[PDB]
Amino acid sequence: AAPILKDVVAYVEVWSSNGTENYSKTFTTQLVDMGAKVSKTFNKQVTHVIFKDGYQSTWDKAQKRGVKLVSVLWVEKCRTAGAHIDESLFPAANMNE
Ligand SMILES: [Cl-]
Repeated sequence: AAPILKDVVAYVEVWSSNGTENYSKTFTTQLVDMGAKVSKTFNKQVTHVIFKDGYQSTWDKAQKRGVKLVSVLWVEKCRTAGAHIDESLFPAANMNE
């Protein structure tokens, strides 16, 4: 238990593929448990977007703003490893890209 993600300002959009269930609160709690700040809005302070089947607007903005765009598996791997894992190993997916 350590604030290994203390430098992360995360914006989270993690949904079921069919867009009926929003799991963003789950992953927000896991990030905050690791010391991260999680912002409710995707503002200029955000350094990381954790993305699963989120809005296309979010996907485009993350790519165009050059933020770290990661899958949920990155959150699970930081937790189980207890370390800030390299985000380039966990690129997010978007089935419509
Ligand atoms: Cl799903």
